[PDB]
Amino acid sequence: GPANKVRFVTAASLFDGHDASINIMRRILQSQGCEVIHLGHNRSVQEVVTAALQEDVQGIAISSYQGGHVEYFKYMIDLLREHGGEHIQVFGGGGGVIVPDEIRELQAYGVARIYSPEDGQRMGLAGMITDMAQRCDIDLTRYAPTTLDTVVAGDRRALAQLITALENGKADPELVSALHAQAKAAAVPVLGITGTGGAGKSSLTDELIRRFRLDQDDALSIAVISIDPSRRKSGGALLGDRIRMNAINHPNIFMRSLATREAGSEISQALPDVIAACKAARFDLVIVETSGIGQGDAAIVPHVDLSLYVMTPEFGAASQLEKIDMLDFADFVAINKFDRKGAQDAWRDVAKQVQRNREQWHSRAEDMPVYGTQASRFNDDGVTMLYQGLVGALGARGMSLKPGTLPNLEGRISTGQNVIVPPARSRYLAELADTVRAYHRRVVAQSKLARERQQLRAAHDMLQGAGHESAALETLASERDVSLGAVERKLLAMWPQMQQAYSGDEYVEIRTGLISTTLSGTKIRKVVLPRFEDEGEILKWLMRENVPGSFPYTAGVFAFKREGEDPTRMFAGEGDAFRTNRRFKLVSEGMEAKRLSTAFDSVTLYGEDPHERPDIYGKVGNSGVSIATLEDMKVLYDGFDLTNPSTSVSMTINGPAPTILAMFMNTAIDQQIDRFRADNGRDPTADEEAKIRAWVLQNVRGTVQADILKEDQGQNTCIFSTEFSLKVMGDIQEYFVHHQVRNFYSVSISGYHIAEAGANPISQLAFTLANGFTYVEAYLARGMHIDDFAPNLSFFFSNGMDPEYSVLGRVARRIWAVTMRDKYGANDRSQKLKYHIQTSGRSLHAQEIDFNDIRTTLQALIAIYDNCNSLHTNAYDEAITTPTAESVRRALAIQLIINREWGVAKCENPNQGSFLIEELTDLVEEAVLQEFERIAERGGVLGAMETGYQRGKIQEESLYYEQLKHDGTLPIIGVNTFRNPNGDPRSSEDEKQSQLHRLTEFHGAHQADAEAMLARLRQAVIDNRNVFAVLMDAVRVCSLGQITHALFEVGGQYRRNM
Amino acid sequence: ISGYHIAEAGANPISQLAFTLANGFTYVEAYLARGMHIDDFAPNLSFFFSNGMDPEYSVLGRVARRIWAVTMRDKYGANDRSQKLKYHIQTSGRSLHAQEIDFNDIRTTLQALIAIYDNCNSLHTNAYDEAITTPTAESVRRALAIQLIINREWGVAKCENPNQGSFLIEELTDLVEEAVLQEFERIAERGGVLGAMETGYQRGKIQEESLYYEQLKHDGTLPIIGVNTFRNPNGDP
Amino acid sequence: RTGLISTTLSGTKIRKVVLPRFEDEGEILKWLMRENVPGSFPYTAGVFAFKREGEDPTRMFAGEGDAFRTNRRFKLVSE
Ligand SMILES: CCCC(=O)SCCNC(=O)CCNC(=O)[C@H](O)C(C)(C)COP(=O)(O)OP(=O)(O)OC[C@H]1O[C@@H](n2cnc3c(N)ncnc32)[C@H](O)[C@@H]1OP(=O)(O)O
Ligand SMILES: Nc1nc2c(ncn2[C@@H]2O[C@H](COP(=O)(O)OP(=O)(O)O)[C@@H](O)[C@H]2O)c(=O)[nH]1
Ligand SMILES: [Mg+2]
Ligand SMILES: [Mg+2]
Repeated sequence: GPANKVRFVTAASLFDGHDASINIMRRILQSQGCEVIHLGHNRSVQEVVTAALQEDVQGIAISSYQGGHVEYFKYMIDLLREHGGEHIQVFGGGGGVIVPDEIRELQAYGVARIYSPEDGQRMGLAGMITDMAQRCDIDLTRYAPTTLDTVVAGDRRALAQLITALENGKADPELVSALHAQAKAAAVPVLGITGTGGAGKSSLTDELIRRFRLDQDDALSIAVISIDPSRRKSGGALLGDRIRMNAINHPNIFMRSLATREAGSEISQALPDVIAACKAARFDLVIVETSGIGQGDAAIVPHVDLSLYVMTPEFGAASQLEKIDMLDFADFVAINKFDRKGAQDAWRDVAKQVQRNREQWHSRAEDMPVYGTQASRFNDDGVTMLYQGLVGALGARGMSLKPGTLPNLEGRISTGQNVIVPPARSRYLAELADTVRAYHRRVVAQSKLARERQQLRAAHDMLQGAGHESAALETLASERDVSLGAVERKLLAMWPQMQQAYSGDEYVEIRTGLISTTLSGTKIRKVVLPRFEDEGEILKWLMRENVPGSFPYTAGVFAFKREGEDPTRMFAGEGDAFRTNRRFKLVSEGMEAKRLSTAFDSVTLYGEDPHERPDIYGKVGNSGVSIATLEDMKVLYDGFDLTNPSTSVSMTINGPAPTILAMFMNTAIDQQIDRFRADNGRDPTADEEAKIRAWVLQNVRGTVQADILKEDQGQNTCIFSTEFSLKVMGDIQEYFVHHQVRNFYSVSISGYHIAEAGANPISQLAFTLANGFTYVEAYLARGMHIDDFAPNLSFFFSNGMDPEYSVLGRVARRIWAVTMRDKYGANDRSQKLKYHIQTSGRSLHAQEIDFNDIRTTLQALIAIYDNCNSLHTNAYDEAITTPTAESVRRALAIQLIINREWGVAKCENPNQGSFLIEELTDLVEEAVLQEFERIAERGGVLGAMETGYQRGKIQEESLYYEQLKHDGTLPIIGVNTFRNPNGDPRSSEDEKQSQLHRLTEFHGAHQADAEAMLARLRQAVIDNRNVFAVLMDAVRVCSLGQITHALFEVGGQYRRNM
Repeated sequence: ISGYHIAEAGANPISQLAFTLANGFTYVEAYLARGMHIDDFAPNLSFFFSNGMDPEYSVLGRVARRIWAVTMRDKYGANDRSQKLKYHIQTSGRSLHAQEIDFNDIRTTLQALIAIYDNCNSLHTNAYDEAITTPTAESVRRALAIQLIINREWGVAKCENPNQGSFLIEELTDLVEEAVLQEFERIAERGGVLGAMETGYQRGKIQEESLYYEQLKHDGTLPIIGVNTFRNPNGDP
Repeated sequence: RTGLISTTLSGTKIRKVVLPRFEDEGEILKWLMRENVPGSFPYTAGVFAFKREGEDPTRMFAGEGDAFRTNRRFKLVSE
């Protein structure tokens, strides 16, 4: 494509998980002939710049969708100019966030281009990329040094540019020979790491580097040369090795991503020169990673001092190892992903093969340099064992290094304990699908028997009343009585008594009104019973769709809808704790049913404290409330009695959820302690306070999202390793059990984010239920009684325009009810699936936003029809801006009008009976079960995730949606049809300074107890004790950021996967 | 034969449906007394009902169709073309309020939905600002988008009989139908529509039901979002 | 011929007219007499077999001023 070899560094801004099109802009650059060093999402300026300067790129592409873009790009321009990167051009995404004034401001500041959506429609998507790629079509070898003085001195920016000249072959021959002469005299070890594609080389390399740093106290200068294959046709390349490296962010670590620039070889054609360049730069160790090579490859061997073959337990038969050329030269062999099935057996086959290749029959196979590692696991002892081995090898390879600080332990095999879903239970989703289908087979069988029993006894009476009698009929009828189950027989027996119950004006100690009378005088019954005469139809209906509040709870989990509380629960989250608390009081104004829904800013969502640094500062307060300390949390819910039975608090938080939950619990407790110090005019005693805290935990109502699994399925907002988050999430659930927290739900299992990514209703429902069942299987494998954690499970679904949405809730309820009763044998409280429905954000369009209220009304209606437990209605202008004041009342009026004015809604089961509803229910349910089977044959949710099945399927359904939408096949009123002939088309500066002031004040107040508490927290993780229990005390003297980063030091950060 | 203006005067759905069908049958009896054949004028009969928020509106069309179909076949012995009652539904003008006129689009959507569910022959959707000023070109597009979105985007509407089977629908259908018949009997024992009109029975009954609506609306008993509850803090206009 | 099915984005086939799956011939006859399919006596579910697949004829209501101004608006809208 271009003239020179153009290299880019692409990333999403800090705390910004918006990677929807950063996967597509990388595709285009790779198909125009650019080498893109992709850094993924959630990147600080310091990270992107350090990457750009080392990779020595011509351009940088950043996509900022969370705001705070101005401060971010200004910082990047400043930091670039300061450290010799002023010739690097910075570009901005085509998002509709950066307004025209902010574009001209940044473009004048130093930013190359910031493409407006106006440029999107005009230039085209490929058009913008083409323009951007042509601007960066410059030669960088003219910035390269002509003498080795700067590079040898230690200047890394000179090293990075010297490499560019060598990679392009634009370096003077006399300079190259002097470089190799300097490298030979340097005498530094070069470690080669090769293996198949995706084996975990980059991940393991990162972990090994981490080991080096911790073991030698960052005293070692390590250079890293990673190589990824380049597309033959284009000439460009995808260099996705840096995106894995979490331990290279240090002045002593240097990394350069090289393209093969050959359609065959696995290493760079200029690898020997690039290595010699790093050796001469006085590095202590040089590490080289090759690309995905076949079995018969070993090109890395002559260029390095030591070689490490990385592989997975999946290599087929044992005889295949006799084909792997690299098993003949490898000084070390790492069988990574030792968490997978057959890892143990894989280790012995390889050990025996290496033993044969080396002809060391005088030794044990367990003494071979074959290790079993799990790089995905934080502080994996397996990786450390491999590290210990490598050091000893490099030690005699002429490398001075201090005695280790790491545990010099022994063994070859990883002793992984992170057991989530045991391989024996791998097919759990399939078993569940079998259980539901088994239930339906019984429904048919029993229904047929109930009919035959009735048909006989009826015909017998007709004969006996006509004179002649045939008692033979009774014999067959009595045979049906034994055939009919004890449960089914009781159902038909209670049916007449059931009709008498739902017939009167009251449902009779306690009484409940059954009838609401209209203006016309008509009596509308809350629950309408069928008038079937056939006992086959009665039994069939009673088993498949009973009345609300009876198994399988298809029509709802409760007998009747609650009077005091509507399902309404509206979002709120803006600026600091004070402004949001004002919005909370305004939404709950004049309502006994105080049900709050909290939204946190991107800073809090990633478990970070607000800071002066332009990366974070610009994001504090946007898109959500900034909560950093327990004091902020107290202000957030001041004036509300969290313990009050009519008050429930919802809050959307995932990664840092256990910390936020801990703050909420302390807030709820302190409310009652303050209530006691007021009502009694004295502080409660040691005994009194204990009784208070206990009562608070039991009665506190609310819900925290904390769906970690959904984060590694699209939204990418994960800050902890999935295994660690699941451990702590389990720690939470155990804490709830021990203190009888019966009214708080530990997890709102989301599918909204999934549906927002383009997933059709069936896939959304199927994945969410699957992810829900994964949690169940996880806690069961841990050792929890099903009745202990199942009632604490919440759900979160997205509605929409698709027909399947009308029966989403009822299907979710029945699948849950049946499986929880039959498969897991749980009580009635566990069989009841409670969920929240929020209307489709993907159905709200930017064109003709007034039409959105029509769509949100229809979605709210079926939600209420299908007896949802909680409903949030979107404002019409959410497609363009944030929910305003006038707009949030129109969104709230939708629920109010339906619940109060709409006549059909006076009935609480208007869906039941409908031939369409029941057929759709049957259809959708089966479709979900089949999806359960597809996930189960991939190894369950976790298994499918390692391939990216969910994310892959979602992305497929998204493109299908957008295709038909643009095609006009799928009509969208106001967008692709019925277009308007006339018209073609968030946080105070004080509030930010407030949060900083409050934070530094909080830190000062607990300056003494801070460290001792954080240390206690880390020790809890090391000793595998309950983490949440410590968090209940930690949030009192430690801030959000302090806690998160303490856990980082001991729990590890999420590695950017795919 | 229209019942929109009747409903507009405050008449509840049952009285509206009952009077309109009654007035329709009066025409039939009138033309029959002139000695005309039933199959000659019955297919030329069109109806016009008002929808609204009341539950009975969800089954107004289906009840009107069955009462017509059965009577035209059994009582008057007319052909299939005569047994088919066609009608036009316009949303409630009564349900459109002057306070918070943006909320009216919500109400008009719900009324348009049950109208289309119940297989109406013709539908007119009111603009949100018709409560106050004359409908703007923009306001009339929001009213037109309601029908467009339901007919095109709304998934349940892809099915043409989503009402059928529903235990609520069938019970309401049975209830409403009977209530209408009883009203037929009250008018008949007054001498038919013409006879009742002589005593101002219809006018009288409508005015009674209107005051009952106003009484409950003013009372707060009958909640109206934006009017007698959830009122706008910033100001009444 | 007339299409009975409209397929969704998910692939689900939504039938225009959904029939009951009753086994009791008492329920069948009862349903057939009280609420038959659309376009069959007593036409409870509608007088026509299926809804008109053609776009709904947007009525054009004009009437203000004298005969000339109304005639113009008629001609303009019905262009
Ligand atoms: C990307 C941006 C969008 C987002 O991410 S927003 C996501 C955040 N989360 C949300 O919006 C929704 C939060 N989730 C929740 O509130 C809950 O999980 C849930 C289940 C949906 C709703 O819970 P609640 O409304 O509080 O109701 P509840 O089940 O906790 O009630 C507790 C006890 O009250 C009683 N009750 C409530 N309704 C009743 C009825 N109709 N009949 C009889 N009894 C009833 C009942 O005793 C119940 O206790 P129990 O069930 O017997 O143990
Ligand atoms: N289940 C599991 N996955 C791992 C493990 N180690 C690495 N991975 C993942 O395997 C993928 C490929 O690893 P990668 O670092 O890219 O190796 P490379 O392609 O050879 O550079 C990444 O998504 C890693 O997160 C492990 O020990 N277990
Ligand atoms: Mg890699
Ligand atoms: Mg590589």
